Order: sequence, then structure tokens, then C-alpha cells
Amino acid sequence: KTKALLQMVQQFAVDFEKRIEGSGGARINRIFHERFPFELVKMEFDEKELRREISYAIKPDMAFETIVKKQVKKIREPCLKCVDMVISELISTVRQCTKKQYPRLREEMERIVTTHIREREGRTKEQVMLLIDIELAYMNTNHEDFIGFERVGPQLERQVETIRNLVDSYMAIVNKTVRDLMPKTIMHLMINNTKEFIFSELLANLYS
Amino acid sequence: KTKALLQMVQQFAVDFEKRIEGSGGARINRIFHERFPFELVKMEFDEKELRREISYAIKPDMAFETIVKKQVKKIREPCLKCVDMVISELISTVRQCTKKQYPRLREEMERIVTTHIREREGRTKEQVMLLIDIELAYMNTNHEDFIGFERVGPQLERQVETIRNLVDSYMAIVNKTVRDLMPKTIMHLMINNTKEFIFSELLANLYS
Amino acid sequence: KTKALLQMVQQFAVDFEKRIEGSGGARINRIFHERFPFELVKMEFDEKELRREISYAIKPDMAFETIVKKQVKKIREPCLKCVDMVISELISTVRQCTKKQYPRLREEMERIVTTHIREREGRTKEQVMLLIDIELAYMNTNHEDFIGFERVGPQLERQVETIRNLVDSYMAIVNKTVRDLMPKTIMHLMINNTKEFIFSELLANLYS
Amino acid sequence: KTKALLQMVQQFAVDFEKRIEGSGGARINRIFHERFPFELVKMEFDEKELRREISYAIKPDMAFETIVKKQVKKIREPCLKCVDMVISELISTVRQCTKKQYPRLREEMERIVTTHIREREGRTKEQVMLLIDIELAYMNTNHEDFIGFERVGPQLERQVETIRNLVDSYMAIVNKTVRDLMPKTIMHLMINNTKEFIFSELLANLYS
Amino acid sequence: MEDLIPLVNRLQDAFSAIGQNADLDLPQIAVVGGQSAGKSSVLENFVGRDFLPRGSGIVTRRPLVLQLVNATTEYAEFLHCKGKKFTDFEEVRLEIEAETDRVTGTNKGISPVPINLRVYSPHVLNLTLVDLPGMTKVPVGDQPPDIEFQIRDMLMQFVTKENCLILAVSPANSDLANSDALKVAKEVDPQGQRTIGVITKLDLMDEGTDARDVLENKLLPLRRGYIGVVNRSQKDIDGKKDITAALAAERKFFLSHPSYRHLADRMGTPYLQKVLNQQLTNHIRDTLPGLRNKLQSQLLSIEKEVEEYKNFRPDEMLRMYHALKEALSIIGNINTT
Amino acid sequence: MEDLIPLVNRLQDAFSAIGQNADLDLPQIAVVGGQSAGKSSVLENFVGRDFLPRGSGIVTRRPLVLQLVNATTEYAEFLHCKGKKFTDFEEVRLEIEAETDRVTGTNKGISPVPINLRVYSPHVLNLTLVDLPGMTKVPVGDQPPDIEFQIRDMLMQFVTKENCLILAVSPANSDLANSDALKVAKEVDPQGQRTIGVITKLDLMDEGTDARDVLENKLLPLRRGYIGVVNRSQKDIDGKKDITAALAAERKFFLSHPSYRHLADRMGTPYLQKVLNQQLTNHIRDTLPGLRNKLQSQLLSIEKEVEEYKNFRPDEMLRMYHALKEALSIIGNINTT
Amino acid sequence: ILVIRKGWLTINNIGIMKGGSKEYWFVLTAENLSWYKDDEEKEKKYMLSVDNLKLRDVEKGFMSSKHIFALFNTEQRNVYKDYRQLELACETQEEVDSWKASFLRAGVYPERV
Amino acid sequence: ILVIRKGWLTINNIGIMKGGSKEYWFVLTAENLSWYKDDEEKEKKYMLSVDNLKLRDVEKGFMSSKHIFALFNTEQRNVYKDYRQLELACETQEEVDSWKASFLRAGVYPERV
Repeated sequence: KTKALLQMVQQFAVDFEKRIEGSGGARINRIFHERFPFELVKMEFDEKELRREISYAIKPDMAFETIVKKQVKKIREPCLKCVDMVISELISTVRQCTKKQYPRLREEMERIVTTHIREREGRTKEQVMLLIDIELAYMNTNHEDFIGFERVGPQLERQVETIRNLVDSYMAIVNKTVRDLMPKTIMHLMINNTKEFIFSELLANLYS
Repeated sequence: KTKALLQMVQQFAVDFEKRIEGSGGARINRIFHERFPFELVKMEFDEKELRREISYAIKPDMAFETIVKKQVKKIREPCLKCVDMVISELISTVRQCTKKQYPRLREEMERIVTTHIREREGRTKEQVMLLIDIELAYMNTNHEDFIGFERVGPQLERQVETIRNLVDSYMAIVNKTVRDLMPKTIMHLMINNTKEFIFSELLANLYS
Repeated sequence: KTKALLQMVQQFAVDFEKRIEGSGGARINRIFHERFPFELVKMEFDEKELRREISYAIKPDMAFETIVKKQVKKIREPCLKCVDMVISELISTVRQCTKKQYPRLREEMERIVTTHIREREGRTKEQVMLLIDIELAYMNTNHEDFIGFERVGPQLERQVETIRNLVDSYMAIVNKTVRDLMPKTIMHLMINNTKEFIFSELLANLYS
Repeated sequence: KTKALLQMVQQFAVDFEKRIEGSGGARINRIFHERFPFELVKMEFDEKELRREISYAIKPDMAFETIVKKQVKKIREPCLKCVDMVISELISTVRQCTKKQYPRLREEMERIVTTHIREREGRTKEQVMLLIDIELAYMNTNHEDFIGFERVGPQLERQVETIRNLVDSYMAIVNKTVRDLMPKTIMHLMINNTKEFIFSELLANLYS
Repeated sequence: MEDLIPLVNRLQDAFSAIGQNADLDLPQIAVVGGQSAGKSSVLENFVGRDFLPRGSGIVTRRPLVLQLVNATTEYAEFLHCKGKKFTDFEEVRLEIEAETDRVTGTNKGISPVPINLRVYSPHVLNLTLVDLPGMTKVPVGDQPPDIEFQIRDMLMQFVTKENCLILAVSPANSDLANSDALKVAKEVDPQGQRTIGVITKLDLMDEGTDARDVLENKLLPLRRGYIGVVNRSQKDIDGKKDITAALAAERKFFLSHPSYRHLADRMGTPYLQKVLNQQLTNHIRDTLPGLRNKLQSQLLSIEKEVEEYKNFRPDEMLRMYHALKEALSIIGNINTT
Repeated sequence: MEDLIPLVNRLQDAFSAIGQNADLDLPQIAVVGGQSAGKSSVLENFVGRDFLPRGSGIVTRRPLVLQLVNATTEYAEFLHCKGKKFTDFEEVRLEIEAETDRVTGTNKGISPVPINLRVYSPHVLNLTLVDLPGMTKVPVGDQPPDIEFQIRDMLMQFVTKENCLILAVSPANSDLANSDALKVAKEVDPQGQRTIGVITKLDLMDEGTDARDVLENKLLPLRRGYIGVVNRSQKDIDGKKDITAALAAERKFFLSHPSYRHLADRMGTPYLQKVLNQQLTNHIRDTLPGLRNKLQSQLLSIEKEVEEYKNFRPDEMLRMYHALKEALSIIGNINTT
Repeated sequence: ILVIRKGWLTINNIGIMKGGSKEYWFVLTAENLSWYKDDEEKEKKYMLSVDNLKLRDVEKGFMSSKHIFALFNTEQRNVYKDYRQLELACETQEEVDSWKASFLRAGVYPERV
Repeated sequence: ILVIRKGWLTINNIGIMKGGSKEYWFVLTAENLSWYKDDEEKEKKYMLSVDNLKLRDVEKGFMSSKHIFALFNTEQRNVYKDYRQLELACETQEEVDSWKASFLRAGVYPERV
């Protein structure tokens, strides 16, 4: 009993700082974050579809409300993809190290670690869902972009001139958000949480 | 009764398109709109007070989320106040009108009049309220103020990188919003609603 | 009983500022006023028929009297049309909102509002009639146009030279009048009067 | 009696074509016509007094309608006065003529003479009166003076737009009318009517 | 198992009343296996009823597709037996088996023709039991030479049902890697939480082979491991040998074989019984969230009809209203265990 | 010699058990020589057994390739004598010699055809003895004229074996420089530590020649020098003359020849015996280091199998393990003498 | 006051001393016939009274291709300057005819042929 | 604000006194048509109001190889300086045409042909 806990499951531990936080693990990981954005651009759109809504709305706060709501729902497609890509390297790493042949042990040893991944793949994915639904409850105006008055990531002309600038931004701009926000999520959750678990939840329960 | 309603109580009616919609409502109103901004400045704040909240979170999206809460709630004070200033002189004009002598007749005459407009002075305020409550919820990043990475307008790399630039400017800009939006608002609502009053409700009960 | 008065017949009220005074109601309404003039031009005439009368008359005040009288009667045709066009949007709006299904109520509720339109379509039309008859009693000279000495909207030559300019104006000129005067009428009466009524004559009688 | 009427009382007759129609009527008349205008200026007014009436109405056609009333009535004074000036010297010529000795004859002779012309001095004035009374009634907009939107010659958009330009000029121009019209008038009427007098009525009663 | 029974039945009735998809789809249990697995003995052991044709070698000699249907008339109907209705489940067994034995002899004669019978009873749960003929590689008795192919396709039409508890029985005197019993069975119910590999008739194996690594649970570790069984021979079955007897014959083999002796305490049918139940509970519970959401929406609907009574001048609702309330409550309680 | 015997046998058995190259390859002893060397007499003198055909002049008149093989059945097999098995080594000699003598006469008749015999006995060491016909230059008796070439090639197929102790016997009545006996022999075993040049039949030399310088050990000094011998004539051999007798005839010549008298005390077969043994020991010992290293590695291997038992959830080894231990110990002790 | 017509006509009998026959811009009204150097009217060649103006068919005129007609005052010798008649010439007969009818209207009457 | 087009055009009627016909760099927007000596815009030849600007097909122009067109203010005499119309000339007909359509967009409308 002593042998496995002491050597088999502790050198593997140092294995894990190694693999996750380092191509090797170092920039296998980084890779996924800066190739993720490409996904976003493709299966999303902005500009003139949103633009049409403006005219009816005005006849500024009252006008804004209906406009943005219906587009935001469609941002689901890309975001999910990032999550899965993360899973590949991490889920398979933990399990690689656990058998080390004998008669008594193993079984238990697996049971503690594997089930973690199930619970934590749900975290990240769920955070994506929430974020998307959020849009229809809010449509804030404090945010970030420029002022009024590839997807970016008779004298009627004078009348709409001013109003126009307000609405248009929010669709285009939201794309900027998702591309950075998804990766950030992963870092906390997918990556770190699991990294921790396997190192230690295994050992303590064993020895006792 | 058909003759009496048709003539006697419809000539009184026409009086009121005149004053309010083309002092009365016409130019009482203008005055209040351009002294309104002063209201705004007083019971509102920005800058480094807001920064205090940040320290609790940091010491990325989820942590940032809480910040504004109690501040956005406090922007009610000025906007609401404008409403009352308009109401005072204009609402009281219609209500004066029911005494125009017989003591048998007067008692019935009074009771019918006041109520409808009374409740619909509330309407106007409520639309302002909607915009305000909205504020508290999310704060993603695209809207006006500047990006991370008259009102003015270790692993640091993920966390603090964005946080720093956003917070301070952020509050200031929403103040910008209100000051212009209120005056517009009034034009549609206050003005017309009350106009209706005398024109019709006076007649109304008598038909039965 | 409470439900209908409170909600069904009060949100409809705000409905009415909306619909009348705003294509939507805003420029559905304006439309009718500036397309009305076309009606006038067609079914009216001036110039040389009137011109013939002058010569007998002189052999200036005495001459003028007989001349203009007989033409003015014929201006009836266009004027009426405007009235009806106004009716269409307004008469149908009020009734759209009144049923909201139940057993007790409704009946009464209709009875108060509908009959108003009958009485007020008579106002406007009657004002048109009066205005037309008026001409044969007056033929004033103070008015507006230029001085003496598509429908606009031997040495005999020296003798009629001066007189001529006086009479000729009045027919041509009257057309200018009607095109603007009819719309003005409507604004006060058709439009506003009815707008008022429905908002309020309904409610008060109900609650009591 | 046939012989007496035919000769004795017809040579007296012929005298009068002479003086009046080709001092007597001929050139008494001319003098009075070109000093007549002075009369006009005195007992008449225009400009800003008239504006007072406007304030009652406004603070569009119906309101404008009342204005002129009492002013147009006051334009009688000058026009009428001219009449009397002509009458004085000319009317009294015929009436002198009945004394031309026998005391038995004179008494019958006088009574027959005066009356007919007497009443028909009234005629002339009355035709002037007609034009004057007319004034009060309507005031639509085309005639001479300028449009909205020697005598000189909120929802503002519907109401005051037209009103402003009309009122002030308006009174002035009617004064223009009278000053020229009176002199013409006289030529037809005064002159001829009285001429008749002596030529025939002298004979008249005697035939029986 | 203590949460599962009561909660499931209660939910199922409420859904039935609403005319919805009741669901809570209880497993169909079927035995498939190579020739000489014992399969009907295994199936009847778990189910608890005697109604399956039994024999040695090839056991199921006609398909019995039995459907238990809760219904008020209480009878059963054979298509091919015009004018028979059994109410007694024992009687079903007696007629099927006895009539075959008298007419075919006791030399393994089989028939592919399924017996369509539906047993109506108010004392049962809505279940489907399917006894299936064994897939084979070599004929015995008067079986045709191409028996192998006919049986294999036939059984697949019934076994595709996703919630099919297969007790994959495979004769040790045939190669386990080339076993039809394992090939079919593992496809339909892979997980191994409720499949436990049962190898019979180890006494008939060729000298020089054994299943030692598999049966010892060390080559391929399973949570519950393996349990072998030694099923009743032809002679015993003929005399209506009772349920207990099969168990006894199992012991005798194990004692003399050196390679299986030490694993004797993790053997027997009874032990196999225990495992199956525990897994079942988990499956039901997971489907719960979906049902709940649908129920909520429907209820509100009819409120509007009441709503419209009250304002403008001139029992399906009730029944449904009540039913919905019930269903929602049950769902939550099962979720919290 | 006292370290060599025991240590060698002990090592050889341990290696046999492991199924490795036992080695410790004991010398094959073969006599080669010109015509009239005596060669079989010399070979049997050292070996200690009577089994070689003997004669004067040409001696080996058929090849006897004998292989001693330790084996349990105890017999021997002639290819050309279908259905004879000797167990008695004396009997082998008796049959070969007697049967030839009766049929060919006593006039030197020879035969190149080897006699394939393998003597199985448990009382022997794994050795190969090879008696070979003498290479010649002139025929005698009824030998063919081209005898010279046939014998020479034949003997070379057996004598190439690197550890072949050649007692290079050369007749003095032929020129030593032109001697076939020395040419072959010196090629295969050059060193001279275990080759001692034996010159026979000095009594038949031509008048006017002698081997004085060579035999005196002064021309070409050797550590053990030279030993001459005078072998048995034809007449003696015929009557089964015993082993001792050859030695006696040696003396007679030496006494009358002036040039060899003084070297008499460094003569005889017995003296030749002593030298051979001492050299042999050295050869074995040097090969020891290589064997040792291989043995160590193999042992460890199976430890890992034991290792893997203890940790992860579901007699060849023994035999070898013991054998290896033995071999390593023996190697060291021999090295330290 | 009213313009009856504006159209070019060639004054065919302009001296050597003034360029020769040049085209000038005619403007006729009911009271006068005025001609300028062009239609901007900054110039003023003259203004001829229509009073007592009469019109004649001028029998070919010079020995040229011009068709001539003339205006002449019935009550005096010269019509303007030292001319007797105002000679108007066109390169085609149709140009000459249309202008002749326009003079009719203005009080230039026919006869004296 | 928005640039409609930038492209060279030849001012064909520049006086003797200023080099003669030279090519100048045109910049048209929705509010003005400005032209510089070059694209660096350090210069400023002018800024002409687009207000009341209208466009005509200029019938060949001078007796040259240039194809001309012009901008002219409907409410006044000169368009800029002392010109009446702004003459733009190209060596080819295709150059003239593409610029004419770009003026259309800017509120220079057709007619008055």
C-alpha cells in the first residue's frame, strides 16, 4: 500500500504543475486563447440589420430598448467552442498517471478524480449561457466604445444624424467582449480548478 | 341633455389646446428645462469614491460586476425633481375650473373632476425610473467611456489590466445621459396628458 | 368591475395621445392637410367668366356688387372632402379599445363615446356651409392680394384699364383662402375635440 | 290752361340745364371735391389702437372676425359730410323761384314746390351708407393689404402666423377707397337729380 | 432502491391523467447468449416468475414476447391459439412447455416462430419481458445447419430498446472472443454497471483452456466483477424442477477446479440480483428536470378564460388544473432524494 | 591442475541449467603426423584408453571420429554397422582392429572412410577425440600412389578446432623441413607450450643425417624442449601388446647413438604427460570475466513482475532465479585461484 | 408695357461708316418699337414712336437676296434719323412675314402701297 | 464631411495672366467642392458653395478637343470670381462623364439645358 501513494501518485503530482502550466504544455495552452477569436468573427454579424430598427423607435431611451434585444441571442454559436478545446488536453492528462498493475487498489483511486471533470465542465459552460441571456435584461449605456453625436472586433439625413450613432455601436462592440471574456473564464475554471483537484483530493482520502 | 352637453360644455374645452400646446404650460416649461442641469450636479458623484468598491473584488468580469450598485440608484434625485417643477403650475390650472355658483349644483360638480390626471402625473416619472433601475446588473465593456488594457466625457495581465481604466471615468458619463433625455421626455408626456383633462372629463359623468 | 376601469380603459387613454398626435399617427395626420389643396384646384375656376361682368356694372362700388356674388356658391365642391378624410382615422381609433369579453358592462361603455362622433362631424361640416354662404352678404374690399391701378392659389383699352384690376382679383384669390382655412378648422374641431372626449367622458360616468 | 301751361311755364324750365349740368352746381361742386380729402383724415384712425382687439381673441378665422367692428362704422363721418357741402348752395336755388307777386296767387303757389327734391337729397347719402355697413361681417384674406405668414397703402404656426401681418395695415386701406369713390358718386347722383326739379314739378300740380 | 419504487409509481399515474408522456420507462430484461448459456434460467431467476421454456444447451425453443399491460378485463390472448385465455401465469408455463415436449421429444428441437401473448393483469407494473433463443455456431439435435444466422437477426429487433438489461451469458466451451453472446450484448448495454458477465458450463471446456484472467476480475476490472453459474441439465428440467435447484449444481464444479476455487465467495445468482437494483435508480432521476418545466406552463393557460368574463357588454379546464399541481411536487422530492 | 578440475565441472553444470552457452570448452586431442610416426600409440598413451587402431608405419587405417556424450541410455551407434551397440570401450577396440586385420592382412592396407561412432556414457566428461590417418609422401603395401593428397585435406576438417592439442609426431627417416606432420600441426597450435616435437624411428634414418641441433634443444629453445619416442613395430601390435610395452623399445636406440645419449633423462612419454596439464588451466581462467557479467543482468529482470502486483484496481521466474546465483559465485573463486 | 415679340432682324441699310448691315435685337410693344445691341438692354440704339406708323410691302428692295418691308410715319418725311423708312431684312421669306403681322397689332396699319 | 471623390480636372478657362489651362486637384463632398494645387492641401484655390448648384451639358465649348461641362448657381450670375460657369475639361470623354455623376450626388441637379 505504501508504495503507490509515496511514489506513483506524488511524482505524478509534480507532473501536473508541469503539464498544465508548462509544443509542450506551456504554449499548447496559450495557443488556444489566441486562435479562439477567429471562431467568434465568422459565425456572428452586426451593422445594418440592427440599423433599420432605429427609425420607428424614436417616434432616445424609449427607442433604444426594443432595438438591441433580438440580436444578442445569436452570439451563442462561437462561445461554446472554446470550452471544448480546453477539455481535450486536461481531461486526458489526469487519467494518464493513475494505474502505474497489482490486485487491491486502483478502482477507488480512479473514482475520486474522474468525476471532478464532469462537475467542472458544467461550470464553465453554464457561465457562458448566463452571460448570453443577460443581454436581454440590461442593454446598458455607461460602457465602453466612442460617443454619439471580418466583423469588427428630403432632408432625412440631418434628422437621424444624431440618434444613429448610439444604437449602432452596441452590436459591433459586443463581439470585442466575447473574444476576450471566454478565455478569461477558462483560466479560472477549466484550467485551474482541475489542475488543483487531481494533485490532492486523491491522496488524502487514500491514506486515511 | 344632448343639447346641453354638446354646446355649453364644449366651448370651455377649446381654451386649453391654446395655452399648453399652442404662465401656463407653454413657457413655464421652457424655463425649467435649462435650469434643470443644476439639479443634476448637486445630488450626484463620480471618481475616486467609486474606486473603493474595486478593492474588495480585486484584493475579472464577476468581480467588476458589483461596483456601481448604490450610485446608479442615487441618480434618481435630480431627474424626478424636474417633473415636479413642471407639474406645480400646470396641473393646478385645470382643477380651478369647477366653481364657474349655485350651492345645490356645486357639490355634485366638484367630486367628478380631479382624479384622472392626478394618477397620470405618476406615469411620466415611472418611465424615468425604468432607465435608472436597469443600471445595476452587468457592465460588460463597449458603450461610451474608454477601454482598459457638464460631466466629464503578478497575473496583472488578466485581472487588473482592464479594471483600472474603466472604473473612474465610468460614473461620469451616465450623468451626461440624463441631463439631455429628461427635457426630451417631457415634451411627449407631461404636456399632452394634462391638456386632455378639461376638454373631456368635465362632460363625462353627466352622460351616465 | 375594478379591473376594466383601472387598466383596460386607462392604458388605452395614453393610446390616444399617442395615436392622434403621433406612417404612424404623427404624419398620417399631417399628410391629409398638405394633399388637401390638390382637391381645391381641380373642381374650381376663376378669370374671364367673372371678367365679362365688369363693363355693364360701371355704367366702382355700385359696379362691384353684382359681379362677384354668383361665383362663390360653386366653391362648395372641394371643401367638404377634407372633413371626411379626417373622419376615417379618428372615428375608428376610439372604438378599437373598448371591449378589452365578460357579462355585465360593455354596452354602456360604448354608448357614451360613439355618439360624440355624430355630434362633432356635424360641427366641422356646418362651419364649411356657413363660410360659403357668407360671401353673398359681404364682398369686402379691405382684404389681402395686390392693389388696382392649375387655378391660381376704339380706345376702349384705356377706359376699362383702371376698373379692371379691382374685380378680377377676388375670384382668383378666394381659392388661396379655402385651401388653408379648411385644414385649420379640422385641427380645432375634428381632431382635438374628439381626442379629448374619449380619454375622459367615459371614465367618470362609470365609476360613479 | 293748355296754352298757359305749355308756354308760360316751360321757358322758365330751360334755364336749369344750363347752370347745373351745362356759384351754381357746376363749379361750386369742383371746389368741394378736392378739399373733401381733408375731411377724411380728421375723424378716422388706423394702426395700433386696432391691435388691442386682437389680444382678446388670440389670448383663427373666428377670432380674427370680430376686430374691425366699431372702426368701419366711424368712416361715415367724412363721406356724409361731403354731401351736405354740395347740397347747401345748389338745393336752395330751385326753392327761391316761386315768388316770381299777387297775394291771392302766391299762397297756393308756394305749397306745391319744395318737397320732392328734399327727400331725394337723402338718396345719395344712403348709397354711401350701404358700402360702410358691409364692412363689419367677415374679413377672409385676399383683397388689397399684405398677406400673413393719403392713407398708407407654441402653436404659433396656425394661430398668430397669419394674424400679425394683416391687422395693422388693414384699416388704412379702406380710407383709400372712400376718398376717390365719393367724388365719382356725386357726378351721377347729386347733380342730375336736382336739375329735374324746376323743369317739371312747377307745372305739375296745376294740371290736376 | 428505497427512494425509487414509491416515487416512480406516483409520478407515472399523474402523467397518465394529463394525457402526456408518462415516461419513467422501466427496463425490459432479456437474456441473450451463445448455445448452452442457460439463458431462460437466468432470466426467470431475476424476474421471479416461472413462465419461460427451459432446457439444456439451447433453451428458448420458441420466442415468448410477453407484454404485461395493466387492464381491467384480466385475460391473455394467443394469436395462434384461437380461443385460449389464461389468467394464471403458472398455467402459461405449463401449456407452452408440456405441449412442446410431448411433440418434439427431448432432443433440442427448436422453432423461430414467436408466440404473441399479452397478459392483462391489474397486479403488475408496466414491463416488457423478452425471452430470446440462443445465437449459435454449431447445430444440435434436429436443428438446421444454418441456425446461426436466423436467430441472430431475430433477437436484435427486440434488444435495440435502449434500456435493455442484458445478462450476457456465454458458454465456456466456445471461445469468448468469438462469442455471439458478448458481441450483441455489449453493443446494447456497454456500461458494465448492470452487465455482469456470466460464463456457464466450465466443466465442458476443452482440456488446455480456461477463463482465469477474466473471471478473477484482474485482466479487466469491473466494479462488481464476475459471477459464473452452472445451469440445470436436461434431465432435471423435464420433471418441473423448481427454481432453487439450479443454484445447487453451481457449487460442485467450483470446488475441484484449482483456478476458480478462491473466487467462490463472489459467485451465485443471488449476488447478481443485488447489483442490478442499485444502478436502476440513477437512470430515472436524471430525466426529471425536463418533465417539470413542461407541467408549469400548461396550468396558467386557462386562467385567461376566467379573466375575460368580467368586462364588456353582451370542465376540461378544471380537470387538468388539478392534475398538473400533483406532478410538479413529486418531481422535486425525488431530486432531493 | 588442482584448481582446474573441480572448478570447471561445477561451472559447466550451472550454465547448462540456465540454457546458456556453458562453454569451458575442453581440448580435443588429435595426433597428426608423417607416415611412420606411431601416432595412435601417442594419442592413446595420453588419453588413457585402448580404442585406437594401431600399426607400424601407417597406423590409423580408418578414421575413428569418436564423440563422448553424457547421456542416460548408455550405448553407441555405428552408421555403417546397422544394429550394433557397444557399451564397453574395450569391445570397440577389439571389433575395429580384429575385423580389419583378418580381411586386409598385415601389409598396411588403409581406407579413408571415417567410422562414425558416438559413445554414450554417464561416466565421462564432454570431450571429442579424433584419431587421424598419417599424411604421407610415399605409399607402402597396397596403398594407392596418390595417397599423399587424400589424407591431408581430410584431417584438416577436424583439426581446425582452435583448442586442438596436437602431438606433432614426425618420422626421422623423412626430412623435417619438408615434413607434412609439422606443417599442419604448427599452424593449428603454434605456441609450443603444449606442443612438444616428437621424432620417432631414428634407427631408420639414412646414414649421414641426424636431428642433433633440434633434439638437443639448442638451435631453437623451447620451454619443455624435445622428447623422442620409439614406437611399437607391426609384430608386437598384432598380439594385442599392452600399453606399457611401447616405452621399453624407446630405450634401446638411445644408448648406442653418440649424438642423443646425453639427452636421455628428458625423454619418454611419461614426461610429455606432465607438461600438457599445466598449460591447460591458464586457458580456462581468462574466459571467466565475460561469463560473469551476462549472469548478473538476467536475474534482476523478473523482480519487476513482483513489483507490479501491489497497486492498481481490477515458475520459469523461480527456476532461473536460483540457477543464476550459483554461477556467479563459482566464477569469482576460480579467478582468485 | 406688354412685349409683343422679341426677335432678331437685320438692319439692311446701315451705312458704310457703322460696320454695314448688322443684326440687331428688336423689342416691340403696343406703344414703341425699340432696338438694342442685345437682350441685356444696356445700350439703346433708339426708340421710334408707333404713332402714325403704317406698313408697306417693299418690292424686293436693293438687288440682293433680302426680302424687305418698312415702317413709315404717315405725317412726316423721315421715320428715324435720316431714313424715310426703316428697312428690315431677313435671309428667308418666312422670317419677314411673321414680324410683319406683329407690327399690325401694335397700331402699324396696312395700305399706302 | 464624406469625400465623394478625389480626381484631377483641367480648368480650361483660366486666363493668360495665370499660366493658362492647368490641371488642379478636385475634392467634392456633400456640402462643398474645393480644389487645391495638390493633395497635401496647403494651398486653397477656393471653396464654392454647392447650394443652388445645377449642372448642364456644355455643347463642345471652345473650338478645341476638350469636352466641357459646367456648374452654375441658379440664383446668381457668376459661380465663382468673375465666371458665370466653372468649365471643367478632360482630354477624353470618359473622364468628363464619371465626374458629372459624382456632382449629381452632392446636390447639383440636372436640367436648365
